[PDB]
Amino acid sequence: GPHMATGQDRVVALVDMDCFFVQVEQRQNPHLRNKPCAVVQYKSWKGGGIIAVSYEARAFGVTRSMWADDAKKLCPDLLLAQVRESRGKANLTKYREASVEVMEIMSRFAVIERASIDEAYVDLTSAVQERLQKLQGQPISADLLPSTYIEGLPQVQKEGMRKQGLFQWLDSLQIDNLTSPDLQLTVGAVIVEEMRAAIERETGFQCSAGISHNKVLAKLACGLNKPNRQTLVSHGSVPQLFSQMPIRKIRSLGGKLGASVIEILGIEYMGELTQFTESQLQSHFGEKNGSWLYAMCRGIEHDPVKPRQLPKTIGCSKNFPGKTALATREQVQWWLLQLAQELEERLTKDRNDNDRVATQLVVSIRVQGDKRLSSLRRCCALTRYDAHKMSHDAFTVIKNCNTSGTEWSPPLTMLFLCATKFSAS
DNA sequence: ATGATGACGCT
DNA sequence: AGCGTCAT
Ligand SMILES: Nc1ncnc2c1ncn2[C@@H]1O[C@H](COP(=O)(O)OP(=O)(O)OP(=O)(O)O)[C@@H](O)[C@H]1O
Ligand SMILES: [Ca+2]
Repeated sequence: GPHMATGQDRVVALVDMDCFFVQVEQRQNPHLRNKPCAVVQYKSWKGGGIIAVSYEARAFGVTRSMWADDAKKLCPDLLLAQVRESRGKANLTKYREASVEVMEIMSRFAVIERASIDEAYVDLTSAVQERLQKLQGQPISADLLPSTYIEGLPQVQKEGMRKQGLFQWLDSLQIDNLTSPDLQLTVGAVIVEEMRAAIERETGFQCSAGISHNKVLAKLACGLNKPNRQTLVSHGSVPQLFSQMPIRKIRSLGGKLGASVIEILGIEYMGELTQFTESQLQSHFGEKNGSWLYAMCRGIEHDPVKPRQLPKTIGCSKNFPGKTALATREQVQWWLLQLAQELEERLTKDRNDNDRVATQLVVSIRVQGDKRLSSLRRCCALTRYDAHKMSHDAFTVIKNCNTSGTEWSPPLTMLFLCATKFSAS
């Protein structure tokens, strides 16, 4: 009772750019704005692979991973923008640079953890404290939360429902209690409105966001009202929210562990986990996983927002599917050179921008036949940012994996070069 | 014939 | 070190 921690110590947000690559291409090309459109990678095989889809095109059933030729069957008017191709591979530089635009704005408000090219977590606890002292027990106006949903409220127009729930929420806040977790989340949402307004003003890009007490709840919250909206998930909203929430929706439970929770326990929803002891969960899923599940199904998680705005590794990969699999030594060598040249370009920019140098090169390949991501990984020293040296070193490291040949057997269906172990410079 | 990339866990 | 998992 009085000694059971409730996981309400922090205010955490997750910001997620809406259909990010589409927004980048729509900013650049106004003819794509407010249209069903998608971004496509490559072109020859079935019109290319769709990597991002505007919300107008999603209404027709267009999805990521679909072939553009197939997407045109669902949406004949679909407009397409093509990812840049350099040295025979997709080049995502435009989107990485757009991501930096957004991340740099977010960093003005708080310490961020880059979670992907277009997501970042925000630890707002200190900014909320400061903003709560600048307020003098002043009530928070609904005008300060013009795109916020309060999950679980109210308890026949979309915006009308949003305001009704927001009104119910604001009407019961303990405004004079500076330590009230619900009040802290509400101020957190005010700051996130300001952060999202600044992103849109300064880049043209819209995003969604979740505000809660931890990263898992903030990420879940973000997806509840997309696009261009933000959602506050309070501690008290967790029992009803989790009571019908498929386990797979919780971050890290979308794969084999989540499937085993469902199968071993015979449950479907996150809230059903509360009926097991911590020891029971640890017995089925291990000490770390069981302790994490025991707390998480109660809305409690302690994973910190890591102060990290830059990636820890810089990598370049390309798949070679079906008949395009690399089957000669000259082929393997040329593509390792192509990847190494793009990697050198990124590394040199990274050293100038971010005052660091990578010291290890990881080479990963996939062999025709294995359903895994990688068949083999080996490392070597990375001492000079030179594409010819890196590709020669990568070959030497993987040369012995060749059965016999001028020929390369079995053929390679993936090449991957990753620079790691950065040191300041 | 998805594809590109990145974090972190386990041993 | 090298492999497996999970994610955008
Ligand atoms: N299966 C995948 N393969 C490759 N890249 C992916 C994949 N899923 C996500 N990504 C990368 O993450 C970026 C953001 O993906 P996300 O799932 O957030 O979709 P989105 O296009 O931003 O739409 P939403 O509005 O739903 O967020 C994508 O542009 C892509 O670069
Ligand atoms: Ca996104």
